[PDB]
Amino acid sequence: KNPKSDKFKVKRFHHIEFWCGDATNVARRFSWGLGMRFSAKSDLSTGNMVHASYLLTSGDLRFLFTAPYSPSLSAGEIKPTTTASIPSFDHGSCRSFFSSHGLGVRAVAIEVEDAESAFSISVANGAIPSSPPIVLNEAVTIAEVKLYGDVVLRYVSYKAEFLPGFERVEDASSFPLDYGIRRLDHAVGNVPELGPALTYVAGFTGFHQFAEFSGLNSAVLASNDEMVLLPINEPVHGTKRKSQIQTYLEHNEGAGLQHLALMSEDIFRTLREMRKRSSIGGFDFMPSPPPTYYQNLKKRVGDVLSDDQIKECEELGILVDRDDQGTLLQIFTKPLGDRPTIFIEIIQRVGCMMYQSGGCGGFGKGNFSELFKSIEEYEK
Amino acid sequence: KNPKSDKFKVKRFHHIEFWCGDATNVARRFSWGLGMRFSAKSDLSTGNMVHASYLLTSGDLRFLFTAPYSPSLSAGEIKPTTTASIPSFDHGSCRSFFSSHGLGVRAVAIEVEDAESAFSISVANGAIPSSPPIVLNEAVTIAEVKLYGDVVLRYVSYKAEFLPGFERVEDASSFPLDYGIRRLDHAVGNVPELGPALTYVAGFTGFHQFAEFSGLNSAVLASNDEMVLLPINEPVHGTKRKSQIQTYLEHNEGAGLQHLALMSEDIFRTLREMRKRSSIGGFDFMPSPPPTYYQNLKKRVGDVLSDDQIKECEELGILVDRDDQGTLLQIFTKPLGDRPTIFIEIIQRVGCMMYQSGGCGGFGKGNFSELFKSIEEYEK
Ligand SMILES: Cc1c(C(=O)C2=C(O)CCCC2=O)ccc2c1c(=O)n(Cc1ccccc1)c(=O)n2C
Ligand SMILES: Cc1c(C(=O)C2=C(O)CCCC2=O)ccc2c1c(=O)n(Cc1ccccc1)c(=O)n2C
Ligand SMILES: [Co+2]
Ligand SMILES: [Co+2]
Repeated sequence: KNPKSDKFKVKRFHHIEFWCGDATNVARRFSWGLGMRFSAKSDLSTGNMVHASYLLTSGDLRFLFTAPYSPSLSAGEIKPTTTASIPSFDHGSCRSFFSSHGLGVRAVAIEVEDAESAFSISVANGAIPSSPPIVLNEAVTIAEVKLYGDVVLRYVSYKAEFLPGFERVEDASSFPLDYGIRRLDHAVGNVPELGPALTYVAGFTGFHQFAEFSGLNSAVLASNDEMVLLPINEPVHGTKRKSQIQTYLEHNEGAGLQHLALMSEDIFRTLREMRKRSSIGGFDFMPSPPPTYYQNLKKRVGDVLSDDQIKECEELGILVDRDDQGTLLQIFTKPLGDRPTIFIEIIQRVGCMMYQSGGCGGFGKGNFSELFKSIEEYEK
Repeated sequence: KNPKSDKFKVKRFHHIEFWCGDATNVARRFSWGLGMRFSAKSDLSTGNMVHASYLLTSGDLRFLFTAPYSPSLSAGEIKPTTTASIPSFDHGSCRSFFSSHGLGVRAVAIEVEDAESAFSISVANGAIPSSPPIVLNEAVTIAEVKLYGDVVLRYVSYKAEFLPGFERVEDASSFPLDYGIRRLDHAVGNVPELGPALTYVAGFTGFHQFAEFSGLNSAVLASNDEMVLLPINEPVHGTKRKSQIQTYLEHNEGAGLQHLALMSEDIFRTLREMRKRSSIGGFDFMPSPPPTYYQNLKKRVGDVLSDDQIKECEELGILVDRDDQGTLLQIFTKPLGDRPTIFIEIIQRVGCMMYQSGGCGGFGKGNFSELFKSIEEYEK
């Protein structure tokens, strides 16, 4: 069931902003490891004495990497005469963020029709304001409320090139890499208590629980057309294996986002390209499933994927789940940085054509039991 | 003239340690951009709850990348029961360093016969102690004194695998990249006043001024066999163009190291490999000289390099200087990180065979006037 209770008009995921201490080095690692292009910058070259910001794009996916300069560069400035292109930025908050959390996402941004309305309605509905609505160059409105931990939900709205004050990267500095990734599918937070976190963010968005049929307990909030998908996990204590959610909270110094799931139009090409670059600057992937997993996949998705295709999934380590309505292909990278905190999921969904409806196939929770049982079988 | 006034027995450059906020991402960018191998680690996987440290190697060159974890991970520890593998490390100093300076080198390490002697003699001769001598696993001794800014000179000495507590990276995680780079040639500091900085570090090392035949004023300190080369610059104010030294001090928040010069056994192969990767995660190079430069190189090094070779230098943008005793091939990357601070120089030296004697060819100071005049000619 979908009550379509969105309290304001939301469109799509717009961009993800990482806060780091050196934007250049994270951005170039990410661009090579993921096949994202260098498309827009805001930094000293563009008259910004406050922060360094570099945008990577693959299809509709927008990764923003931001780090502070020395405050001495902008010490004469005040907020009305700032040279920062993102007005919510703050040296102290950014430096506090990176040194408390290590590398991670500071903002999950969604495009809305009216970011000032979206902010007002949100705050009026219990959201903790983080940055008030600012109109950039009479063209773009930007507002931030608190989401969880030190992560903020960022509303952007356009009257009619990323943001005012970003210049387009000169073609000789922009190499057209592409491994297949096309858009952000979902962004997942880890919190210590799911209940209050659910009722807080559902309370100011009007997002509804998405029907989702060892480790955690979770639930997924979804906008009206279920294209903005915001899962949230909490740990399940007292087990035998320590919950990854609890390890996350311990190493992250509290609540934050666990993973970004990126949609590829061809998860097979994507993972071939990403695996080729794993050990030369790219990303590592979590260990593969035991062949007992793939020896049981023919019994479950043999109607969706052929024998050659299922064997292909065995090569790249791709996991496969399926809904009552769709099939899901997924795989998890190792953590993106020093700490065992944030990671990336590559996915592709099969089915639910009307366009594809959001969340087709679910989120892979079955692959936990498919993995445990598959481990037992291989042990033999 | 070489008085050989070293006050203790120094061997070679041993390693360079970068302090950052995320070691993983800087290390992987550096390894791809420079062709260095992932050879040793100390981190959570190795029982180190204090800091994450990853060593990259190309020939004899050792780049160490270190970042702090959350202090909460090691809050029960005291200095005698620490799990840090580098005992001089300090969460507060590291976080203060990265947030004051951005990405940069924290330590220039040199191997000595006796690091405890080297420390004692040094401090007794005016060096400001930074970390006292610690004997690691009855095998390695490590000591630090202050060099300039927040950069420390690091003495290491071996009785007879990098340091105790680093494990060797498993071969499947270690891809044998190599673009030709073989050793560190020199490490250069920018300070606000050369005089006091020279007399301070020459005072506790006994290093002598190396005979070196617009922008800065510099001088080079050298050990007995002139293989540990420590140039130092200060700005030349009141000019027309703002000194790069002064820009460095402004954006770095004070004194620090300006550049690392890495020796390649084949600067032509190195720069082809590095340029191939510039726009896909590697390093950019400073803009090339006007062809008027290369149209005048035949008049100067036509005895050392052939017509095909000089044209090759024109392709990769390599500059060429020469001593009274040797020839120098060199080129400068763009800054390694967000700030216009530290950068890397690739070099190869021709001549002075006895082995090659250190510093053969000088350091390229002529290429300033060769560049200005070459610009004037091309302007025409
Ligand atoms: C992250 C994730 C998801 C899913 O994406 C997420 C929630 O599960 C549910 C709510 C939102 C939804 O998006 C699904 C399956 C997963 C993983 C995952 O990280 N791993 C790695 C791992 C295995 C053992 C120990 C530690 C880690 C898996 O094996 N499976 C099977
Ligand atoms: C760094 C360096 C060196 C040399 O290595 C260093 C000192 O000069 C002297 C002491 C130690 C010695 O190692 C030599 C030549 C250089 C550069 C250099 O960075 N550039 C870039 C640039 C050009 C215009 C404006 C800003 C930067 C050059 O053009 N030339 C020619
Ligand atoms: Co997911
Ligand atoms: Co140099």
